[PDB]
Amino acid sequence: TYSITLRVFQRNPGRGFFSIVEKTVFHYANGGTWSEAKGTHTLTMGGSGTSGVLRFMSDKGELITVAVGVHNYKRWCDVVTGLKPEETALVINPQYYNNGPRAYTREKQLAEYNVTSVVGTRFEVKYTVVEGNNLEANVIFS
Amino acid sequence: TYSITLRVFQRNPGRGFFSIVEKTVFHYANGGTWSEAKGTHTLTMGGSGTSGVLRFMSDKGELITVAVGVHNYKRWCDVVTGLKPEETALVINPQYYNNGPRAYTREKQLAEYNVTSVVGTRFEVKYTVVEGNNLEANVIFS
Amino acid sequence: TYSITLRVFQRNPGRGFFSIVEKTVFHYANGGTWSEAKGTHTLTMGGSGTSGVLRFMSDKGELITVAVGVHNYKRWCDVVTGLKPEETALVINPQYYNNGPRAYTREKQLAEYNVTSVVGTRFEVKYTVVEGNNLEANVIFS
Amino acid sequence: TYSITLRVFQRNPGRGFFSIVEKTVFHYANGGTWSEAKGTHTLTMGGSGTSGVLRFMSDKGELITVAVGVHNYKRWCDVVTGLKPEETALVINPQYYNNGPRAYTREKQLAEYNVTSVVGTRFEVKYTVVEGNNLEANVIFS
Repeated sequence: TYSITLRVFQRNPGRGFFSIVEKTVFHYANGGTWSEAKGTHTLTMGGSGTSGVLRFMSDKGELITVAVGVHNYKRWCDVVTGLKPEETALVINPQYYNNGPRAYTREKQLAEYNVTSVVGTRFEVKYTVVEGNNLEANVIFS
Repeated sequence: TYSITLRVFQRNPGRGFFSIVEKTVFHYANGGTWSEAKGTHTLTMGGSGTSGVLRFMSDKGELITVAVGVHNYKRWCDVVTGLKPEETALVINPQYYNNGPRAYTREKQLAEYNVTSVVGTRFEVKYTVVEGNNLEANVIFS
Repeated sequence: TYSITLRVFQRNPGRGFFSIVEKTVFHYANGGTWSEAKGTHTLTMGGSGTSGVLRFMSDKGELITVAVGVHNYKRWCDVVTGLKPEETALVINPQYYNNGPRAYTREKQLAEYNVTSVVGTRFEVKYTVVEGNNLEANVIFS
Repeated sequence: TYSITLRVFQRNPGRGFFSIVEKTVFHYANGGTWSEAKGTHTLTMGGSGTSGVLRFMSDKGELITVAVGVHNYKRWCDVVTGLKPEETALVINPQYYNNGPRAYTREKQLAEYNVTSVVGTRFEVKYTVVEGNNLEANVIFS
């Protein structure tokens, strides 16, 4: 199995406050499950080659997704911003697979990624444990 | 908009204790979002014609999904049991649409449904507010 | 250290639906802390001789407390029903100590307790692991 | 009645990551209750003259309390850092009343408070809605 444990940091009240509105798990590698403990989120997966997505909404209405997973035994991540309401995590997660438009990002196997949304919100994913089967990352808003 | 608020009742410790492991929202009707308040779960949707799925796992390893949504202005529900680990909610939610194998169940527009899993766990969805745009249901395990 | 992990089973929608409104830890035995994981609640304590209280409120307005702890190396529990709004868990938890009016209930070292409230709600605490330092109980509202 | 809604912003992973370990409500003003919705926390109280406390623990072991309440119709707040394990919120909340050692801090009726702990963690409580019965504050760990 692989697990990825996320801690969510929110830095700047002027950007609003984000909460989870959806959580998906892709079906490869025997799937996987999200769980919560002590204010953290863990994605547990059946092997290498799958992922999951958290979609967040701020109290100012902004919608963004965070994807994390393992590709060929190495962690990967992505963040998509500026989402329309119909672009649910259920739409986004499969776009990393089957030659979809985000597959290239998975294939980069990034240990960190940074993006600012068009409305001005910074998002970062930073793995703090970057090797092995029990991975850890901080997700930082603002 | 439509909302569906769920309260989860668990009746029988011998069946184990279930917790959420995934939550999806289908992309029709401008999508929608899950939220939590006072121990309840609300699916808020952009209009009639979409749905969302909660997948649960028990501490005995059982995997089941609960689907709720609105079809032609009337509520619907379904429960799928006996799931394999790769049959994530991301797999299940779309099966209600595009002539998929569960579409017939959505089309029934049920206000209640009951199923027992092969391993012997009873599940019921029962709408308590069955008309209008702010719907309410109890989800009962065991 | 001692821990007590609780699983809350709400059986009967006719009683309404309860959620936590307060969680206290008494200061003996070097204190302790509440945590949440996978829908369960764990009280971790620094030794034998202390306790904590969860207060619950139903969506019908009912207020009740559940107390769990370890006294002379044996688990104990209590449920207090029919509470007024001013009788917060902060009021109730100390009543088990310093010769307070609930000390005798702690002293019973009960592994199970059953009580039905003035509005008809049945409550049960039943330890499923009843010895050792890693205690487990089901809390059932019926 | 009065309510205080809190949004918790954790800014700085170097301080570790905090989660709630206790939540108390003082018994004046007909008590009150904590609730959670969309990742936020609301203390609802029966009138002016009471308060509640959230105790937090970091994954590095740090223990701190945040107190919020209403005194003579004006909001107040406090943050206590450097706590020992035996100094539970159940110990701290009463210290604001009955001529206890923290009463003067309640009496200040602060709309903002800033303190840095012995291990270097910066804490701020800043009310964003500072008047009326529906109060709002940001709690920032930095």
